[PDB]
Amino acid sequence: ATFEIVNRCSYTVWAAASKGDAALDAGGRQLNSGESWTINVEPGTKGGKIWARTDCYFDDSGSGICKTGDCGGLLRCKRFGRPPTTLAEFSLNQYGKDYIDISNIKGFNVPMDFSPTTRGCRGVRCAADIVGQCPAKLKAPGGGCNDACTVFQTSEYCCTTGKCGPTEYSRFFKRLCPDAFSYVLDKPTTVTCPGSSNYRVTFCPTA
Repeated sequence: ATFEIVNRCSYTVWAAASKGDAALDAGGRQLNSGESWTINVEPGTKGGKIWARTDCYFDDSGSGICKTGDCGGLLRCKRFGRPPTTLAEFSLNQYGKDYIDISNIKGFNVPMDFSPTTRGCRGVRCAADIVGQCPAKLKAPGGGCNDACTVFQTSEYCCTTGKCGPTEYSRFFKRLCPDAFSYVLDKPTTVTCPGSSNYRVTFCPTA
């Protein structure tokens, strides 16, 4: 499957694509404002994620640091990124279907639209000003709005036992972005697409 990753933000982001134990395609790239990066993701990939990283420095070997979404200091991510990260999540070719979502379970850094470019399903978006409205206790100094599990490390926020309810903090994310996951047991906002669909991920879609 093809994913076209587009930075419509006025600022540079460093896109990342991983399935947690391996890079997808090259794993990461700088995207200046307006730039597009097309990657190929192998059919059957389960548990892939795409995210943006902000305020990065990398040396000529591809090592450095980002203030949001850092994946172990690498430009080309093999692992998932440090919160806060708005996440585009997908599993492809699962018994003939693709499944996609946006998640705020690991916080929010950059607004995002995640849409198919082929027929048969709808896209999802989270584009509200979550960082500007972020509760004081969740604000990340490096930028972004952390989830409550990252900040407080309780079984209720992290859903450690598989039982948890919505919280004041999850409701904050859900009010601003109803079509993204706000906690682990949120009513699913997953979209089912035909197997082998193609997609576009757009950062700052309303910019």
